[PDB]
Amino acid sequence: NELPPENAYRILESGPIVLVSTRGADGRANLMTMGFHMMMQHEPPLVGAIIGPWDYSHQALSETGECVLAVPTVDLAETVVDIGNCSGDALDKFGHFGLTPVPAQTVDAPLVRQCWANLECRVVDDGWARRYNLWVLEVQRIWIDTARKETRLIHHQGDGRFSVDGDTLDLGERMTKWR
Amino acid sequence: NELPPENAYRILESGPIVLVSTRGADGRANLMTMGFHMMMQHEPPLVGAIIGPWDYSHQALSETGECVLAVPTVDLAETVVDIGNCSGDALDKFGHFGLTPVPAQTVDAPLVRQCWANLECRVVDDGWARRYNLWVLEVQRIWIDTARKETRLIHHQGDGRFSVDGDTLDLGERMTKWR
Ligand SMILES: Cc1cc2nc3c(=O)[nH]c(=O)nc-3n(C[C@H](O)[C@H](O)[C@H](O)COP(=O)(O)O)c2cc1C
Ligand SMILES: Cc1cc2nc3c(=O)[nH]c(=O)nc-3n(C[C@H](O)[C@H](O)[C@H](O)COP(=O)(O)O)c2cc1C
Ligand code: NA
Ligand code: NA
Repeated sequence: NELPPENAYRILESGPIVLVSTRGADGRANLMTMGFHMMMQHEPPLVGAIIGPWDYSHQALSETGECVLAVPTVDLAETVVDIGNCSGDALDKFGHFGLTPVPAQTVDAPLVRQCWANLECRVVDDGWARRYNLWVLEVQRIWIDTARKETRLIHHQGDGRFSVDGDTLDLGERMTKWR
Repeated sequence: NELPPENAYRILESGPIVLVSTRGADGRANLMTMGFHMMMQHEPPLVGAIIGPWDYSHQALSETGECVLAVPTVDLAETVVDIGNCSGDALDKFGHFGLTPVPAQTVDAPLVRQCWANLECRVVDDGWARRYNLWVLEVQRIWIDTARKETRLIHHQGDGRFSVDGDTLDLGERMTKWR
């Protein structure tokens, strides 16, 4: 199922841990794990992402200007941590971790089938990439696995500790300024 | 209880909704609600924050270069939403909502007694404030209410819907790259 990209805040504002899927100029796919990210703007949908030169993935991001933010659920927690503790420079992470790359619509980086949400992104502003390792991304497309049985997101609290989403609390009726 | 400011990630990486406390040049305290933020750097501890001109609080941020990020818990959810739907141009929100200002150590913006964590911040880089309403903050001090019984954080999913923290996973043993 597809969501309009303006819906990005509804997926990312809450600060889930995410995977960043890339594909190098060489055609090889990779994954890394990212907890330093923000929504920047609702419409157009802009995301701020920290991806530094300590990541092999930084090369593909730099060179190609594309990625997919693949949003995992609680059942993938060990895979997500492990992805964040090894490098794709010499390991096939999709293969190793039993994840399935799926073609994206607007980018050459793959979607991750096992992730509940996949947000196709382009690098729109690299102005602060050198300064802060900050990349401004615009969400192009959003794909949701609406059939998925487990849908709880997890959030990194540092040091490999994660909160698992529990109760949902809907205070929409109080959002009088934001209709 | 005080934490070294380098600990900021352990508070903010998970993407809790936060209150932004300011004090204007005229001496009036205020609060606003913010969901568009991220950690940018562990050490020195840098935070990226979206605070736009639609917020009265933008004036104090510009004019004083100081704030406190006050991190609420689930028991404050309605108040957090309400704070985000009115303006301090014409209201004393601390008084109106029954929150208590406490003097900070390094800034003139107050801490919020009822919030679990309070991170004193200075604006270090306003280079992208006009561009994106983005402010780079450096955490100066961290205070934690270590006695508080309710400590579950809430995460905004947009439109006044929040996830409430559930269980914590501790996968620290797997953080082999990040000791
Ligand atoms: C939970 C967690 C969060 C992470 N957050 C970030 C991040 O925000 N930015 C970043 O550049 N690296 C982050 N990392 C580190 C990268 O995921 C890690 O360096 C990874 O091994 C890079 O893979 P690569 O070399 O294949 O690109 C994180 C790791 C973990 C486990
Ligand atoms: C849950 C929620 C999240 C919000 N996130 C942001 C944000 O990230 N940045 C922002 O500038 N305003 C945000 N707002 C809007 C401000 O909180 C709102 O405009 C507030 O009335 C400003 O108060 P002030 O005029 O006293 O500064 C948010 C509001 C709510 C309720
Ligand atoms: Na292409
Ligand atoms: Na965030």
